[PDB]
Amino acid sequence: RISVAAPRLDGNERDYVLECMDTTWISSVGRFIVEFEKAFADYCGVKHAIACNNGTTALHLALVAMGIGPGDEVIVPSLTYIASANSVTYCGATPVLVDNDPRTFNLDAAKLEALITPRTKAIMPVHLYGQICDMDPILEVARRHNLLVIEDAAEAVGATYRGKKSGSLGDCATFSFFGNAIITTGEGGMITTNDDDLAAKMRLLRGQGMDPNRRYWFPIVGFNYRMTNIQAAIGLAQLERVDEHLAARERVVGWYEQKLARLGNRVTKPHVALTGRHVFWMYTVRLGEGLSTTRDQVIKDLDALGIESRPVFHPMHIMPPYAHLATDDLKIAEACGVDGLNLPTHAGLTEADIDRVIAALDQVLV
Amino acid sequence: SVAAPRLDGNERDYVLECMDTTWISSVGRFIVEFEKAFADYCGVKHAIACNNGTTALHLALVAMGIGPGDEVIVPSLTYIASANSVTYCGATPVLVDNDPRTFNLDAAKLEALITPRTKAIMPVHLYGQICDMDPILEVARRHNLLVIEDAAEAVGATYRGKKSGSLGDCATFSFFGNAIITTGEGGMITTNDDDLAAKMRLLRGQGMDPNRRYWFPIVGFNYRMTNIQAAIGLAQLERVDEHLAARERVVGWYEQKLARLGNRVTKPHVALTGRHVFWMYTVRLGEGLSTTRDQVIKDLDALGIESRPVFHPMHIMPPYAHLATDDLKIAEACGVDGLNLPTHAGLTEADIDRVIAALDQVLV
Ligand SMILES: Cc1ncc(COP(=O)(O)O)c(CN[C@H]2[C@H](O)[C@H](O)[C@@H](OP(=O)(O)OP(=O)(O)OC[C@H]3O[C@@H](n4cnc5c(=O)[nH]c(N)nc54)[C@H](O)[C@@H]3O)O[C@@H]2C)c1O
Ligand SMILES: Cc1ncc(COP(=O)(O)O)c(CN[C@H]2[C@H](O)[C@H](O)[C@@H](OP(=O)(O)OP(=O)(O)OC[C@H]3O[C@@H](n4cnc5c(=O)[nH]c(N)nc54)[C@H](O)[C@@H]3O)O[C@@H]2C)c1O
Repeated sequence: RISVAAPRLDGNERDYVLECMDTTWISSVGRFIVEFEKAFADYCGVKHAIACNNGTTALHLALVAMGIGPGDEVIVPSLTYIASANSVTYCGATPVLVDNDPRTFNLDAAKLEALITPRTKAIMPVHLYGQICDMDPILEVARRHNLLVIEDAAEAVGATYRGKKSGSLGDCATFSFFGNAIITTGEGGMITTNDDDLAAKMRLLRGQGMDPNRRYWFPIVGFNYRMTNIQAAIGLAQLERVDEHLAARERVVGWYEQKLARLGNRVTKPHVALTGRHVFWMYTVRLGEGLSTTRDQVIKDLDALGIESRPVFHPMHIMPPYAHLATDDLKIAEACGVDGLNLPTHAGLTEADIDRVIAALDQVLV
Repeated sequence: SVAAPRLDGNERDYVLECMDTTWISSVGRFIVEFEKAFADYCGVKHAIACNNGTTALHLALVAMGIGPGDEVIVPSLTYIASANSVTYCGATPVLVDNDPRTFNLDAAKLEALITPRTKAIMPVHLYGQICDMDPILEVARRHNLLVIEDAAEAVGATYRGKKSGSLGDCATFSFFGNAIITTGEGGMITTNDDDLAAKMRLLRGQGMDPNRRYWFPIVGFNYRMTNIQAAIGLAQLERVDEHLAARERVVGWYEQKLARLGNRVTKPHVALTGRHVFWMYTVRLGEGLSTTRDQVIKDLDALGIESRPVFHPMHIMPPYAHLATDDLKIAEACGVDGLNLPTHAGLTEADIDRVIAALDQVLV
């Protein structure tokens, strides 16, 4: 069996976790937290990193700290994982869906301007599959409208864009450390920012809105979105070998790049923009429109051959919760939801492994 | 330490099993095993593990249909999450006073607060003591209201032969580091209602349709517990009686020495409706005293003795001051004079004494 993603706990994870257990610091109180944060902040080259329980709560906490609320509009790509839009909804705000680029799958900056209104407060570029959005044109449209930018970098730890790491481009950014992620904590998330004020607000809200100086004295309504010492310990040990893990994944992409040619025009290989490092959290192809099969059957057929795969997201506006947000200008997102396929991408796959997926695809793409 | 975890069971092993098999996220068999074991322990049909006690309250309320325009009765005297959870739904907390001895929701003050908007009542079992449920459940029945127990601090408590978590339409617990059963951070919802449980599971899991990769029929949350968390909780639950017994010992100790103290403090009232687990041993400091409750904490600390104030009621703090009424006097009185003394399984009778050295050397 070839799994689509899998962690590679080949560092201090086990030992750092035993330290947690042995010292009994297993809750959201512990040394690993601030250490994983600091190390994470260094890695992104930002001033602050705020560890959360998951990528979804990281998004929600960031938005609320940014002051997003009822009446506000936040521009979000329709093609993304639902938490991007849900996080806006939790705030009482309205997601304003935008189309993406047919090759990078990312928010198409040329389509932003027209979506801007008196209620717009922020734009949420989402760096799908490990590739960062074309940030230059996005920030200049934002700057021109005095809008905030929050990167949804859930799937992009380690990616770079014109010398800056994902996480250091927008006013703030969030990451996920779910089990299939480049860096995992089992479940976990992180917000990054260089804004002191924003960081304090996030921390205050993350820790139940409690006055740090007054036990049980709460100036505002907050949340319980803290990460545990155990999650942080695993995260620390993972980031410790982030380069190694990134290398392994690049090793895999190369095989894909080297052997995909075998399928000819049957798939479109992921386009890599030349702006910085694409970390390939997943290697995603667009199946040729010529095939007779459907993307879903291919998924079935690969599974039947003992090969895991995932569909590129169903766009927000085609699903029940956000169908009310549909517009006539979300066509690339739909096209992409129909023909995209994430292929197995993880540090444990072997050349052979790849050969197997390629052979399976050669076989199933018809 | 006012509280501390007691990891003297299979926690480490169960955790190394998640590391060793690599199931460390919110997929692992420990999650369902812990839920099953916990449900059985509570004597209920379903248990839904969550990432903490606060999200467990939120999830429960949302799954109960609580929303904008609804009202939920909540004691002013409680941990803030009880009220915030209602706020998250866009609902309005309607504060009620508590009993001066048990610190729990005063059932006699309930019917007066019911309105056309009331959809539920949230009795909070503070300090390991279950509210006086009978009346609470009748008033609710009478008004067709739902009851959600915030049982965060009361795992193992019993009321008339029934365990906390099995009395209302649903209930929630917290497994924070200082709890009777801990998972580091973690929570659970219990219920006998199949519909409710299904809805809670759907929402807990990002609203995803379990049979369609990335197909979501509703807006959910990411409120899942990790396999590692459930592994720790399964292990702790395994030794629940053992941990409860240890607390009982510490308790018998306080009880038997509090006396030296006479009346500069008031010992915790224990209702005889079932077992009081004493997540914390809480006294109300004596009226006459020249010092202040926070000075006692302060002093207590300098002496290297950790303690916590009984909660400041919601209505006196900024987020909920607009909900103040003139009939939350007991809450305020308790917030003023209440004190939780270190209460945990790793404390010694010596520990106690010394706690007491200071309590005598400090109640002025
Ligand atoms: C743009 C964006 N924004 C925000 C978010 C939200 O972040 P978060 O999920 O709240 O942290 C996300 C989150 N995206 C992830 C989510 O975290 C989500 O959970 C995930 O859905 P999934 O594909 O259905 O996840 P899965 O089927 O549970 O796990 C995928 C593979 O990873 C493996 N795996 C997961 N956990 C483990 C583990 O602990 N151990 C091992 N060995 N394998 C694991 C599974 O066995 C599968 O092979 O994939 C999504 C694309 C995002 O993409
Ligand atoms: C009625 C009610 N409803 C809902 C909730 C919310 O549930 P949750 O917190 O969302 O799970 C709660 C939550 N109550 C707890 C909260 O979970 C909470 O965080 C806690 O606040 P705190 O007093 O400020 O907690 P602390 O100072 O961080 O920890 C207290 C002691 O426990 C220790 N401790 C915590 N975690 C660990 C650990 O992992 N290991 C060790 N050795 N000690 C630990 C600390 O060092 C302290 O000595 O006390 C509150 C009463 C509740 O009471």
